[PDB]
Amino acid sequence: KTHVQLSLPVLQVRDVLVRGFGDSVEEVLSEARQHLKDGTCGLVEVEKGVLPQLEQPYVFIKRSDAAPHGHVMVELVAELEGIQYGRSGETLGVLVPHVGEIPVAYRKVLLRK
Repeated sequence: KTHVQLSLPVLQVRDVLVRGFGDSVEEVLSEARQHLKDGTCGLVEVEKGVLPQLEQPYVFIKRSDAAPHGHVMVELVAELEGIQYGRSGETLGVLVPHVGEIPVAYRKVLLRK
């Protein structure tokens, strides 16, 4: 399927144990997509002071359209030293590995895969 319905656990930035997916734009997009498939991906909501507490390159989910079955359609955009790889809509949050942190909420998304 071109899209997959996922429910992403929303993590508090100070709980996150593994603060990024790797060391290059290509690796972090690769790893984010693998963790999304494996159900091992969390979402951190972006506010003042969040991104400097996480590791670049960043992987964002961004709204790709204006929401089947309650799931917002999203795609992946990476960012390294202020340059984004991809073009999409409003940020829903920054993706991180999930290694058993307790979430505060779930974000239902339809991920363009």
